[PDB]
Amino acid sequence: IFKVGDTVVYPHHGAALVEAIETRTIKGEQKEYLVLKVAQGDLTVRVPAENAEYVGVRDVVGQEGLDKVFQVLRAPHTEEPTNWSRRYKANLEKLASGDVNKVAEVVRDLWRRDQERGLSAGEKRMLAKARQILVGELALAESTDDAKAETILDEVLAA
DNA sequence: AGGCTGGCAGCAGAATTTAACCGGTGGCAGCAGCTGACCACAACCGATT
Repeated sequence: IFKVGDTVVYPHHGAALVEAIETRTIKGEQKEYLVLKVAQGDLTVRVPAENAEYVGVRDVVGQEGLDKVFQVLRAPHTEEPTNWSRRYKANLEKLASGDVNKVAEVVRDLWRRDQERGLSAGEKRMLAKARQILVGELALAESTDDAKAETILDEVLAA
């Protein structure tokens, strides 16, 4: 499926350019690896081509995905558990899934709650992580000028 | 049939992994609103030599 030069999305790290395809040997068989150059912390990720779907690597979403995530990002009736730990584990396991809709849900919930009160060290760190990978995936989805994409996200969040 | 005493050997002391809400209360700290006494410059007196 994957080709050299494709821009795929890794689950917990956001965008990833597939820059080469290695052919390393483990247990005497040439399981080909693909190397991904993510840029969040400048790490090179190597995965087999077989377990790409098992680890859940995923192509970027289309314009139906864009209107779907904007539709879910502008939606009310988002009642949350009042317990701080329950809420934290809930949106952490939403963030770790790798779905654009779930990441947009986490950034809209924490954005409205930060606009309300301003939460915490851990939740501001989580909102920064989630919003930066959502901005990176959006800029990958439309080739649309990083930090101007941030202004786009701020505008569609503030509405 | 057992037992309690002799060297005997070993040991101790002394010297030179992760965080966050929520309630509620006492202390702080600053500031008009009186002060209520303090301070003072100046002027006005009470006999008295």
